[PDB]
Amino acid sequence: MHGSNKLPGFATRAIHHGYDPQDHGGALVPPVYQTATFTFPTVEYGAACFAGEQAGHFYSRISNPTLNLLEARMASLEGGEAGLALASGMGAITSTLWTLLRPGDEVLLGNTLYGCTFAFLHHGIGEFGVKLRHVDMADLQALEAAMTPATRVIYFESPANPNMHMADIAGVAKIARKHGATVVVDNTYCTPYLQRPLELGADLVVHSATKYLSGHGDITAGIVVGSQALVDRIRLQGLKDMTGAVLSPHDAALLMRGIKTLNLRMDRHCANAQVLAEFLARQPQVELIHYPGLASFPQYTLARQQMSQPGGMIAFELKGGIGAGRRFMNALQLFSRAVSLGDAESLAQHPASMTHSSYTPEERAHYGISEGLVRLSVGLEDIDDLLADVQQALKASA
Amino acid sequence: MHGSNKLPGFATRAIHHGYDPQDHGGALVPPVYQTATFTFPTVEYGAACFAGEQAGHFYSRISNPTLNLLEARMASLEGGEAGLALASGMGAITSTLWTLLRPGDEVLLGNTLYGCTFAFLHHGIGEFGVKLRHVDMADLQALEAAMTPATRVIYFESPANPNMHMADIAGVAKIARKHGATVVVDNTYCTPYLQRPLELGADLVVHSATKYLSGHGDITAGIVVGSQALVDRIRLQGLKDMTGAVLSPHDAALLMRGIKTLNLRMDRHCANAQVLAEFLARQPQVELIHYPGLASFPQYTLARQQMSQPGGMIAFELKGGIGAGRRFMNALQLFSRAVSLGDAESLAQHPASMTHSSYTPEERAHYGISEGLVRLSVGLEDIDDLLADVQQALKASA
Amino acid sequence: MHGSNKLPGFATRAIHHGYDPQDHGGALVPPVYQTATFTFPTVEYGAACFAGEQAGHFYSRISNPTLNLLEARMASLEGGEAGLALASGMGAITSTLWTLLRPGDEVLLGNTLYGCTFAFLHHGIGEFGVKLRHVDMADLQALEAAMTPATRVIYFESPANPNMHMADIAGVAKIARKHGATVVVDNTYCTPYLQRPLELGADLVVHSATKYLSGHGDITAGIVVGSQALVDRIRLQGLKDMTGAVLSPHDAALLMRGIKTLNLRMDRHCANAQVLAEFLARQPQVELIHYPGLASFPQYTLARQQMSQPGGMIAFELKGGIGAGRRFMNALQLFSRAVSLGDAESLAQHPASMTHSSYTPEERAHYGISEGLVRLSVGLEDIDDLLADVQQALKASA
Amino acid sequence: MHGSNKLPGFATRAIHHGYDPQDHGGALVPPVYQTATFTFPTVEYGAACFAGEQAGHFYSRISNPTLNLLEARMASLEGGEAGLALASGMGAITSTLWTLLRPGDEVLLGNTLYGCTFAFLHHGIGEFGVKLRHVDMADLQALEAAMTPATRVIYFESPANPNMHMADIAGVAKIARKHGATVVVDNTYCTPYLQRPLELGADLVVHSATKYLSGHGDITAGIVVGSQALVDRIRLQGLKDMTGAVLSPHDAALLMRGIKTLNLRMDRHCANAQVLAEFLARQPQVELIHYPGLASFPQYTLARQQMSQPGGMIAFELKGGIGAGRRFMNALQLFSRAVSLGDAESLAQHPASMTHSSYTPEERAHYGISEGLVRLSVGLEDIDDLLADVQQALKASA
Repeated sequence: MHGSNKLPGFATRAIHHGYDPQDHGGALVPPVYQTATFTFPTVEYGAACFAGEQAGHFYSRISNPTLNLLEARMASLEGGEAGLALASGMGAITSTLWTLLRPGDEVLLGNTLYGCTFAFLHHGIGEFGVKLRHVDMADLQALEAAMTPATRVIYFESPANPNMHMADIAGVAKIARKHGATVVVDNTYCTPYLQRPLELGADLVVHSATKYLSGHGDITAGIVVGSQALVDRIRLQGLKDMTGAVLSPHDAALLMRGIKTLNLRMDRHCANAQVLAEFLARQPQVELIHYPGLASFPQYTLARQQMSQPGGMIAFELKGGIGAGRRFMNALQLFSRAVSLGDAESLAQHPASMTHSSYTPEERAHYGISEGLVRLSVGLEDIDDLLADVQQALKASA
Repeated sequence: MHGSNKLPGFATRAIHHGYDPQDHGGALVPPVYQTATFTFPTVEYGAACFAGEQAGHFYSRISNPTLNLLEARMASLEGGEAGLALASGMGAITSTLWTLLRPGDEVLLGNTLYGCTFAFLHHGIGEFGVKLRHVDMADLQALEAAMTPATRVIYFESPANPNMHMADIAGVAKIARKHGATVVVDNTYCTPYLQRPLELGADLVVHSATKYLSGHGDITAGIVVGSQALVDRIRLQGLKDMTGAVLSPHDAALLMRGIKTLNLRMDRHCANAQVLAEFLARQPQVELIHYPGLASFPQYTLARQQMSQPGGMIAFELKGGIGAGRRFMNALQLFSRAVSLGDAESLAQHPASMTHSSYTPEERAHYGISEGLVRLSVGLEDIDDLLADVQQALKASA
Repeated sequence: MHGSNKLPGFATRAIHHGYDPQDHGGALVPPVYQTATFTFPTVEYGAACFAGEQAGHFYSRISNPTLNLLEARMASLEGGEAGLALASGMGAITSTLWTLLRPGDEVLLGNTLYGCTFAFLHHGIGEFGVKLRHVDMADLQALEAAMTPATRVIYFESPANPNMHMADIAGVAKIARKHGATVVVDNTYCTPYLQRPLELGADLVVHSATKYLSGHGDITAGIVVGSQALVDRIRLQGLKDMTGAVLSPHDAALLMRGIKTLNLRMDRHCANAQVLAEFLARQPQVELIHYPGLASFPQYTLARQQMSQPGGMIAFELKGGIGAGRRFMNALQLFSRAVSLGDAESLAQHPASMTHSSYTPEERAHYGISEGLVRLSVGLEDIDDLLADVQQALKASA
Repeated sequence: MHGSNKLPGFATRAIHHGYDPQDHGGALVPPVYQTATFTFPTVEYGAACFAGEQAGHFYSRISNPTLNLLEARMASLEGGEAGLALASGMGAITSTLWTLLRPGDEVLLGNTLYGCTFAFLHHGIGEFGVKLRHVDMADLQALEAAMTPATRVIYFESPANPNMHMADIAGVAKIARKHGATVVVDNTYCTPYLQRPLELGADLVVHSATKYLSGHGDITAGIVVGSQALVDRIRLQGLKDMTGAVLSPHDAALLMRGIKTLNLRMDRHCANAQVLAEFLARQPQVELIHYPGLASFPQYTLARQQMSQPGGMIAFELKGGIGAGRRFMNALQLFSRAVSLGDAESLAQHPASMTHSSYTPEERAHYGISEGLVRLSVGLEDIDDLLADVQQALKASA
């Protein structure tokens, strides 16, 4: 029942925000509105709904009550005014960019981006007259310099693969604030529990709820959180007319179920990651480790200023790159070889022999991916079992 | 049998196509793959799956086994090569159009279109440099005269609201074949059971499975069926990168459940609609009726030429105009006042008093919105009850 | 939103009975109350809820809102006052029998019973001091002669496997009314669409909703319909205390989805069964057929008094016995070799070589299990496909 | 992935036990087998499946693949040989006892039992010739004296309400072994994570998975874990014939999803309860406090010998009697007034004014039901929020 406004604690709000059982027959768990359409008692009522004069529903693609609860909750957790639920993280990203951008507009992007986001920008909306430019969001001088009068939005992830490179959200937001640019941050890795970009100046945040938010890898979903003004536009244009990325109320319910243990799951992911990162740091076979929790992390101070905890993701490089990375991966027995992250199950991937195996050392390298870089999404399994798997696989990678 | 093999009938394929229980633990009903990611036995197998040299899965947004079954079944029903499942009908149309059009390209559109696709075209892609032009798809001469070297796509619904105006599919297809253009037909109203555009020459059909295909209004989904070449492209570009309109395996399973009774339900929708249409024709309150089943239907011959049955949708005008339309709508007891269609539950709507109620008679008249036009989605209820509800509502319109 | 607005038709009630969207926010499909517990505004409201003086919920095992809708709808379809939803058909019968019988009580049973019902009666409750006696429910004289002051319950299925033996329900109810016994009829095969035992005098009807009612083989469920007093006792005792066969709100919503097309499906099942039955009758491999639709059916007249249509189940004996039965069964390609019935998918079974393959010809004959009897659950596939399958199977069965 | 009961760790087994993604198309999350029947490739295969010489399913009431994973996983967590999934905790309790006991058998019960379990014992099986006797399972002297050659099973909960009274599980097990009685413990409150009765000597454990195992209050389910020989019997008779309390694969999947965070949720439930119990113990409105985590807890030492943590349940007594409880309960803002427990949401109940408001201080005082007894199911909310709620309610109880 306990609302938000950020009064009750985070765990309380992640469980109760926006829902009062007394308002729904006393049902402790909200009933799921698995219906596409809603009916009107009167024609004058339906009209009032369409004209926004009366609060109600009429069609789930535009708005569904079960989705509305998820949206209100996520908004509360992120500290924003409004939320919007979508069929996937890409759905949230595209619906967002498709409505804020038009030909002639420029979009300043972080140096690296999720593959599909990159693909979408360069071979998608980029091919429709939108200008794109990659800049280091940590370098506020370089950013301020790339700012033009056509820069309409600034988009990036933080941390961003492959080295978990961070950006100065507040620094970026201040520059964008003076230029009239819109800042949107993909806060998938941290979640509102570890980082809240909106509180640092960002205008909007996007999430692939398919990851940590759901936490159990049984749904693909996306979330957008920001001001009412901005979110309304994305709902009514990006979502409604473009993309049509509608989230199933069933999936919205499973996501809210996942969010109920968000703080607890993130606490374990991070606790587990820290021990694994430190164990890796002691391995002679490991050349470099990209984990915000290690004191030698290049952006350690900035990370600590934006994230409450170092996260559950680890990237590291094996000396003797490809081959050691391939042997390692193939020896794993608890960790799963798969793409994705934020599941209870621990996952691992070695781009050099997996996603970018088709490239050549040169291609790969001249593109940012090392030959021995493996990324792990540390799960919730027992740390010693995980350490034992990595230890056994490290011996095999030899 | 079981769908393909020999040449099973429609009902047989609607319930068995693509699935042999023997291949899945003997489960009569296929297990639901409610999973976001899939793992690999080796890094090599993963790379191979990415490169497409290996038949497998890795991420549900790109492809999921439950969705694949639905896709293949729908492809069989439409007489096409391949299918794609999306989060909604709009996800299916936007996904298709985003991958087939680029600035400079021109798309020829039916005279009237579903409200959201119209908004998508004129306020979406159209604002990204794509040329839009509306032509009467029933007028094969005007269509050919509009064909240009820039024409890339011909898109229309058949029948189309609000008069169920038809288009000569085989006709526009031959012109398309002679002048290039790709033909996309929105077959939502008919479903593959009543009309198969691909078999008449269309290249692709899009469906708002949220309607007749699901049949029970508890899901929002979309379908695209066409050549492997075109579908592969829409899957890997429009869905994957530009829309993220991913269908939940849960909803896909529910949709396949609904498709299992497609022929039976459509048969009843049509039978009920015919009786209702013939009944409305003898009523003094009705000024005009738009039902493909009435011999006086302007395109009676073409309709009987393209559709196996006249459908379950009826539109008719009330001599009384908006007031009569409103009074009629408010008096209904069995039919529900709501947008959407194709549910077991009969729905009715009066655009002039509902969606465009705030418009002016002139503004509404301009868009082609009549003052006394009401659209009926004839449900599966007992015809006697429906006739009674309509009768009394007609009397109440006085 | 009818079902009750002046005794609407069967189809109208199977779709709307008990639900008005306007009472649930306009949601066209009812929201699923997938919640275990319910909260109270005051401890006073709670007590009144537990006390029964308050209309509410507190715990789903006792009563749940979506299960309630299904219960009320099923009650309307069978013409009974109350309904109860359970986890399975066996949960419905055991829950029923557990609350009505006590040691010393006598229960007269139909000559034949569903496999598990027989085992529950004979090796279950029957082993807790309750007395059993099997009698031909068609022979009203033998039944009368069987009544004792200890006779508390009369239980049977109608039609009953394996010969579709019918019982004189109105006659049995007469005798029970005189002796003060409760008549419980298993109406699984016919469904309330083809026979309503309560209207012929039975006191309670039980269903394995797993079959025809769901119609799609994706759920296990049971239903009980009868007087409010009887059902209140079965709910508060058989279910909740002696059986914890709670139905999942998800499976209940699925059952209700399936019930929305019950008339349509049963129509097709029977129509398909009729032609297959007559086809079987012309084949020399078939020495005997058990189908209510053939005028040669022994109880053809009685069957036609209680049943609106002859049903979707057909049983027949193959000349050649076991050998031919195995051959026939193993040759099927559309029909699936499995137990159960009532699915869109045609099912077939041969007891002698399947469930009773272990027995000896004599042990089976002793148990009324013929050597060449095969039972078919005629599905919704195209008859031409169904006929071809059995046709080739008969040729192989030779 | 990594199962092996005991090594790997609990969290690892609660996440991976019994499931290797590689065997199911690489699906990270196991596909849900929401099907009622299973088909065979030949009748001889079906026959072997019915004779037990063939591995394979045929009907979900008896056994389902999804339920089987849930079962194997629960068996591992409890350290047992086999598990069984059912529609509810009562389904597990009743299915177990219905197959173990027969007329003439005697059963010794803990002094206090879950409401419906008590009703089932006394007004259910009790009325079928099975003898009952309540003995303090903490008094090994009394238990031994109570033993008789007719004692068939010893049944109890530990902790048990209303004071969280403990039983010496290893103690009663030794006695039971001596005489030859079957010990079954309702381990609902603790979960295999906090207590493993089977490792203490018990023969069977039953759970209301509706509570902590699910953890999110959206499903009703029960679990039985024990020897293979025992569980097989309860499956083939108790569930199959006498109860039919079949668990829906969908609900079993939600259960498994909940179990994936069992350790994390319990850790938090206990941490929160520990803090609330200590606060309550120092409040002037509280006469008594029952929390195993308090050093002053009567059976503190025995509890710590059986439980790894003190649990999330707490009961205390308000000095002001029924009047103080009503005012307390009615003033609760975050805690919900409702029955049940084990949810992410904190629940509270006052038996005197709720479930037993009907009773007079008659048997209420006779069944140990103090007039001021309040039971709290401490949830996962922010402890600061929970403290404030209880604190304010405490003040209002005056």
